[PDB]
Amino acid sequence: YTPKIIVDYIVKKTLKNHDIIKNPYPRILDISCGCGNFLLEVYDILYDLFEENIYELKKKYDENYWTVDNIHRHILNYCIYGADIDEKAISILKDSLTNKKVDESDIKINLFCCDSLKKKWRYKFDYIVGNPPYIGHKKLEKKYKKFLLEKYSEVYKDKADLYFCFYKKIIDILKQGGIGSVITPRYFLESLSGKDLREYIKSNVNVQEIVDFLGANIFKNIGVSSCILTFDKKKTKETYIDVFKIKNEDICINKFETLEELLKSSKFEHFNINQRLLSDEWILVNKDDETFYNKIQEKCKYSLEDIAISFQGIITGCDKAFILSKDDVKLNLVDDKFLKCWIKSKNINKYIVDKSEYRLIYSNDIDNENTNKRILDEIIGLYKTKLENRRECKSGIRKWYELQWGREKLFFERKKIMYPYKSNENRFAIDYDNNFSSADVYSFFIKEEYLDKFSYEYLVGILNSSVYDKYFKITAKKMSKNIYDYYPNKVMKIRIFRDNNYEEIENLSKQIISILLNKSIDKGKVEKLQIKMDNLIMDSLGI
DNA sequence: TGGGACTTTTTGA
DNA sequence: TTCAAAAAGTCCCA
Ligand SMILES: Cc1cc(Nc2cc(C[NH+](C)C)cc(NC(=O)c3cccc(Nc4ccnc5ccccc45)c3)c2)nc(N)n1
Repeated sequence: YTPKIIVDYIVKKTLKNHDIIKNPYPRILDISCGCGNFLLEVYDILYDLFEENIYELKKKYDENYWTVDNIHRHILNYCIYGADIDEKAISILKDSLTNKKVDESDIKINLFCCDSLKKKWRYKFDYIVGNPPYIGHKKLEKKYKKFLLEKYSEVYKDKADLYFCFYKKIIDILKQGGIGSVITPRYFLESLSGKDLREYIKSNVNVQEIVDFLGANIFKNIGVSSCILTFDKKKTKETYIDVFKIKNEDICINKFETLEELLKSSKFEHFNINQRLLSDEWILVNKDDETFYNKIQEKCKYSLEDIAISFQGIITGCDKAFILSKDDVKLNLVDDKFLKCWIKSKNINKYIVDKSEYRLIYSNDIDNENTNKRILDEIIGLYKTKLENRRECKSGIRKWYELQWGREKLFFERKKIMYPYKSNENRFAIDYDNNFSSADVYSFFIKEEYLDKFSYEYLVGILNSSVYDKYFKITAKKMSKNIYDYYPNKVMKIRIFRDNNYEEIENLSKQIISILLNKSIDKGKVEKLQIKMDNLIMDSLGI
């Protein structure tokens, strides 16, 4: 169930400026009403609007039809439309709507118990509101997913979520000049799976306002990051979008009387976006952050993709069969040529990597089972059956004892830069011990021809600075509260520079690394050094 | 006595 | 053949 404040906000957002005199026959649709949270509020608003202008309607239109007693019949016969796939919810909503008046004649309530995606809608609607389903994300049957692919190929493709299709339907059955307002998961704004949906929305309807709650738990005891979308098909010219992005992601929804109070408060920030200038990723930032990003973009000649080679870590397919504690006695059974140092994301800090506490048995270098039978029977064979269920093992590409994705050793066994894929801040570290890692850590190394221009020390100096932390967080995807996704498709697009401040920045980075490396270390001075480096970086970027 | 925070490996391309 | 994106379940403290 949607929170009541959100429902009231959406309903008012649509119907507040409706001219009931000009069009006393509005069609308002709840595609997924459930118990009818939106439709009851729509009924109340419509009843108040009609009673407020009942005598004007009587004077202009038929004098007998427009009476206060007839408002209930008119609303239930011509105005409210609801759809659902649950018959019990439909019956409950019908009973509530009938009891809103409190049997002389028959009142036909326009309620449909059907699949909204597969229904042949007879007419479009002036207003559409509600909350599309999200409980069923990947639980669709094979036939249903095939139908979605065949009939909704423009917004739904493989990894797309169900509610994407709903968006298309809401756009398709919206009357020209009508208004739609829904609360949905916010993931389609930034996820690569929703590029088709974003383009479909941008090229058809005018978006008016986006409420981005980010990681705030809008739905109690439900872990979905929600957003509110309002749009119209009116003949606007400029079509600027109000954006209300939350600031404090730990606020409580119930602690406010209305959503307007929360939006106008300091817990939210507002800025305008030109819809014509939207990219595919829908970067939504204020003017100051936009100027910061543009300055950094124009100042930097190179990007990480231009001067570096990036790769994902080892994917064994069964970590228990190949990862052991360095203290484990079974490592005495494995030749040290097959053992590689193994690190996790927690082992990666700024500028350096913690000492590896684990060893990976790089079984791809085991040639035959006869010579190393002890390794294959006493260590790796413990999970042989599970290792046999891997896709490449079943297809015959990889042997049962080999790593599913062992990548290339020579990529890992070199001086490189490693970073976690999900972190609250920029943590880029120079690896000095040829560490191997799982997919939770990404790595990259400088290209050979750019080694004279860029050094690992300078790269980790600029990347770990607060300047580049802000620069990356501007465009980075926020997967959860206080957690950003650090993936190559975003990390490698970071732009880097080099100028007269290069040598001093590199020296400061070297000092920080040297302090962090020694045993008798106090963090201390490092912070001071960092501050100085940041100054230079700002001096280099004109910020 | 509830209540959400995290890392391994599946899989499309 | 192999990359990399994203999907996917258990568990402990006040
Ligand atoms: C908070 C808390 C907690 C606990 N515990 C535990 C914990 C953990 C970790 N850390 C510490 C937190 C874990 C556990 N398990 C299991 O199985 C595991 C293991 C490993 C890994 C994993 N991963 C996964 C899976 C699936 N899916 C997903 C999704 C997203 C992400 C991730 C993921 C899991 C338990 N307890 C309480 N009380 N609380």
